Amino acid sequence: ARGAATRARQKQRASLETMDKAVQRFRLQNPDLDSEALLTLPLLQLVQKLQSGELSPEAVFFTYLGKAWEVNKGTNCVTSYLTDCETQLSQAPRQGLLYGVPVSLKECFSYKGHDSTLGLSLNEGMPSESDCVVVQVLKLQGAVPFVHTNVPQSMLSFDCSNPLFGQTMNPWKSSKSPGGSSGGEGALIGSGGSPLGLGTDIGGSIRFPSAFCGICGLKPTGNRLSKSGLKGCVYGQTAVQLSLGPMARDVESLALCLKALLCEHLFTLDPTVPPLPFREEVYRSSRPLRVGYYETDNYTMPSPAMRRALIETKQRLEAAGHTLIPFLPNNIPYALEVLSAGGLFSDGGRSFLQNFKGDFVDPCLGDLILILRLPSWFKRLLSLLLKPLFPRLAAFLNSMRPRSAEKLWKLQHEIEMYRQSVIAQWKAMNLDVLLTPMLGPALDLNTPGRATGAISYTVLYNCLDFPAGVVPVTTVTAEDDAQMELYKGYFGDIWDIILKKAMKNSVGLPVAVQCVALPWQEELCLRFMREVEQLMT
Amino acid sequence: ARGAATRARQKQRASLETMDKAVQRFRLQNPDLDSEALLTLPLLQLVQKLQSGELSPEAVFFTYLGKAWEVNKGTNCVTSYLTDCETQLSQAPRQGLLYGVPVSLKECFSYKGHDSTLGLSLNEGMPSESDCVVVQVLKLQGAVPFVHTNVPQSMLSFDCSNPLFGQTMNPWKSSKSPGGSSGGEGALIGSGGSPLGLGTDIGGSIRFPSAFCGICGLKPTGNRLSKSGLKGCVYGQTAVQLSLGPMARDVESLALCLKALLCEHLFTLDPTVPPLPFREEVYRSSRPLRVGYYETDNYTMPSPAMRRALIETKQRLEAAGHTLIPFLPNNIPYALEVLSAGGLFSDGGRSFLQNFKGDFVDPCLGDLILILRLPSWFKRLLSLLLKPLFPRLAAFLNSMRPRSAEKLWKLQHEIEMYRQSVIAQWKAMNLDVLLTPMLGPALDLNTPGRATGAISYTVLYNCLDFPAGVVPVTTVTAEDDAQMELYKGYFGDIWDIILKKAMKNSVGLPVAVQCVALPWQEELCLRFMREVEQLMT
Ligand SMILES: *[P@](=O)(CCCC/C=C\C/C=C\C/C=C\C/C=C\CCCCC)OC
Ligand SMILES: *[P@](=O)(CCCC/C=C\C/C=C\C/C=C\C/C=C\CCCCC)OC
Repeated sequence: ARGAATRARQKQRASLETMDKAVQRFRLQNPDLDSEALLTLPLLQLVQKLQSGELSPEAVFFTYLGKAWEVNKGTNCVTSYLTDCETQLSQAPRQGLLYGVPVSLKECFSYKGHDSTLGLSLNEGMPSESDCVVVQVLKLQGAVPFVHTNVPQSMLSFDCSNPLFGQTMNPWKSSKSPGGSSGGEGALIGSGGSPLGLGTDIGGSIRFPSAFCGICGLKPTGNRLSKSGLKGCVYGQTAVQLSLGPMARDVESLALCLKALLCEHLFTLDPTVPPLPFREEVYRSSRPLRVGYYETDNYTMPSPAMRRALIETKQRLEAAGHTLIPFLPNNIPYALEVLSAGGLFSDGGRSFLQNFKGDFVDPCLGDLILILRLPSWFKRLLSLLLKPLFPRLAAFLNSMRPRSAEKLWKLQHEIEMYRQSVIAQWKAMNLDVLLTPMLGPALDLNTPGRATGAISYTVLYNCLDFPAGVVPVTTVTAEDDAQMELYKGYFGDIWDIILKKAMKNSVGLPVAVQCVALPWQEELCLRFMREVEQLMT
Repeated sequence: ARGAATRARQKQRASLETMDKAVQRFRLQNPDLDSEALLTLPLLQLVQKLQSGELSPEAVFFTYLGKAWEVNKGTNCVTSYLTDCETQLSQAPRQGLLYGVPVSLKECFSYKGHDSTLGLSLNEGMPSESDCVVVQVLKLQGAVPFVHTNVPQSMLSFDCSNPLFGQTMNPWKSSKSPGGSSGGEGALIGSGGSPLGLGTDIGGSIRFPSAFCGICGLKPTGNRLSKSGLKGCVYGQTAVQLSLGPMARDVESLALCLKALLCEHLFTLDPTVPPLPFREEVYRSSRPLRVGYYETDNYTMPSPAMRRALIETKQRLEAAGHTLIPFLPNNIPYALEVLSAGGLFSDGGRSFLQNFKGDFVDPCLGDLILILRLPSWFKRLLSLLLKPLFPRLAAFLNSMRPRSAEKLWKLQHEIEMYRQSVIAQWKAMNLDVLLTPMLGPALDLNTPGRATGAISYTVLYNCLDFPAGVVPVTTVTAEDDAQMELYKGYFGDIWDIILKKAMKNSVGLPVAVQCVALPWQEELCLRFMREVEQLMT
């Protein structure tokens, strides 16, 4: 039954042929148009050229669609091509704030008459009845969703690889992961086949690909945007918050996507989302900033690249008049091991493991499926046998123990209290915004699966439900790749060894830096990113 | 051990003698002043006469403290006097939107150096370390919190009584409940002891005391207002939403309080609340509305008083030019029995039962504590044995069966989906607001304990997390109590049987209607509440 991944492979092959036979039907008819200086336009310049009618909507759709096709030959990022575009081009509203703009979709944003497989033979049957809510609003805003992009198998991976469609590669280097789980998004927007795209984030899936491929990405407060058609593979887990949001080549575009999204159509097609507009005044501010920072979280050791990134943008922010304050949120081990990991695995992983009945398990996933299937008595035995030796691992196995509804209630209270305590710590130092190292040079291929402890930096602000953003600031020089031989993490356990060998051999590869604000302050967060981008690039 | 209820009985008698000596030492120092025209001033005029300086802060505090001392001798609504006022009179901010206004808090709103015993022996030792966030912003807006008010025992009741402070009565008729679980708030605001107070509502606890005592009251969306230091007995419960909200004599006082609450101070003390301002221009609006209505939910039968009030207030809104459309939420028996009841009791009662260890359980809580203490096997047996005869009571026992975390996520998702379906129902009939029966004349004394079914009208909107609002529209004619002998339920189980005896003997007592909008649409809800007040009264 799952041998019908051959059934998905031909669907993908067909969609790619349909792309190719529409761009040779365009590039023949339009032989004189400049391809390269269309694609290297910043989005703000691109939408302004469209609205001012200097370019047709057809010219900018088809130049991107060719460039999507061209880089998918390298990366394997494109899942399917969303056929009822061109008729979406014909009836696109002019006064919409994204009128010309083609958008790439993560596969999980459901689109009418198309499969939202998560990589799973379970969901290879049935196409969606209707377009999901944020897709509905992007279309009413003049945008033209054009592709689905690849994910890892259950979306619970920061690699990108999948039994139904294959592995996605990093456009900078073939031996490298594009990030995940919006890894298709990340591979396609890097190397220039898309100006704008949408991802999801529950442990860092907007920020992993952004940081690995050297693009910009924001994870808003979980209830800023509407989830009202998001295909997930477990539902109803409400401790550690899911968010969707934008991915792009510049932070200015993330601001555009968000302002286009935060409109009266959205607050009407989904009234559970609070009607909070894009506060342009808070974004466009040039008042100086009280900026929290840390060099490390005392959990995942930074790479020399991460550290060099962090300290350099610390210095440049100080030189531009911002006061830079030492700040570390309390009880990071407790936040990761019991709140985050125990919030994700509250049920033992039974709901998640039901997606995997009769399926192949992808090598990128590691041993996570094997370990979740182990009896609960054996989980607990392994847990306390490891506790005298490798306590991170001990806690990992302890988080996978199935809880009661009583014990979830205690966990959901511990989480709201912890969020309150970081809010009191933040206000005590009078911050507006906080700077964080983002997880360093893209890890090798099937190695995100074996380095679960490296999501520490990102998974914190899902647990807190703070807006977090990634902006690329530097690239790995031949001494940042040399000091990786003198790496040994804080714990010296198995996760640090995999991380040591995964992060090596990555000269010229982009490194990023994480920018966080408080809940519902995502335009303050974008403002800080604009500052960080401007100073470093 | 719980025998130190008598530690609180003296604390109550001490605070009731401090109020008496202070109102005398003022009234002897101020003999010529008018009480009966100070008190009967509607809030809007009272704040505007406090703002202009026609009236003193001290002339409104010690008059209202006076009335609250007098009415308490006939209701037992007051629990403690909030001593560190008068310094709250001397240093109230002069341009605060409620600068003169004395406010009454429900017991659970925690206040520095005073207790929030929720009628429990467990909480009697320790006073609260800090003023809770909404108390804080009231004090930042010039309000004077002056009394803590009585609650039923664990708050899971719509009577009001407990083994620490004793029984609280309805001011209209001494044999009747004030409602609850803000029963001390309704009994105080009815009969003129307070211009304003805050309550909480997870199942009707702002609305019951509103409707029974003949006042106004609104349950906002769960995350419109901050819960930051609210005292509960179960923490970590997120399916079925707790909200706090204003209770007062007119809907303009609710909107005054809501606009005073919704300020940049509240969104700063607690950044988890979406910074959504009070939109005046939606509240002030006078454009005709499309109004959904139902006469019954087919679950709790209306009192002939209830049915009368609904159809009467239907006809008037039709005669003002509003268009009144038949509308009933899909699958109400499903949302009460499995989603709400299940959602409240998904741990089997364990967390809720820990507050009764060594406590007296109060006779107004009925047999709830006796039934939750029953072991799993007997509950399941009694469930499948009552299901041919008495389906409601079986489903009730089926909801107290202890779920796993897997079975809680499923329920959370079913809840988030059920919301979506009632929203889609609302928008395909293109509604603005909804008009709903409200649980009729006040029930007797120890009687809400054995009429659990009758919360169906109110608890549906905690399940849906939609704004709900109570506004009085009539009082019970001798004809409404006449047709009350002809009442038979839709089931004739023990809940309907108790409901006949408890709602009889009620001529002259108030009856109210319920007003529902979409999530986050509070000002529109209040706008519809204004009109239904403006027509009927
Ligand atoms: P994206 O938001 C996130 C991709 C998932 C991250 C990859 C692997 C982790 C999967 C399961 C582990 C669960 C919890 C561990 C989290 C924090 C604790 C850190 C380790 C301490 C034991 O996809 C939508
Ligand atoms: P207030 O918001 C609400 C007071 C509590 C209501 C009084 C008694 C009900 C207590 C427990 C029953 C739990 C769930 C039943 C709910 C709906 C189903 C209706 C009956 C069908 C079986 O206090 C803060």
